[PDB]
Amino acid sequence: YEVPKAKIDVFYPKGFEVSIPDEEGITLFAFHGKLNEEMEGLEAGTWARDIVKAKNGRWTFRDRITALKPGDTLYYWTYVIYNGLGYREDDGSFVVNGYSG
Ligand SMILES: [Zn+2]
Ligand SMILES: [Zn+2]
Ligand SMILES: [Zn+2]
Ligand SMILES: [Zn+2]
Repeated sequence: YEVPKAKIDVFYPKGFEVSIPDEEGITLFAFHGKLNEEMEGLEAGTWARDIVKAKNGRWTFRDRITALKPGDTLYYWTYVIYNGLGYREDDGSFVVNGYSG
């Protein structure tokens, strides 16, 4: 199984969203992230959230408070339970280059 690569949308003045599409057999998505500093292994990070449920065909993490700027880098890893087994998107990095809304 391959965890879908997370889609990251950054909002102005603040907030961001991290999501993946859902499919049969996924029962959890979790996001672990840090800003402008690498994750040290599979640590919890600054943001560590298990998304409660899929909604509208996606699993979505939403931050409403953090003001990201162009050139900021989000470092992250995600976890999915697929058919009862755990899998990750490892070594995620996203450089903010622009806003979605
Ligand atoms: Zn892989
Ligand atoms: Zn289907
Ligand atoms: Zn740490
Ligand atoms: Zn976790």
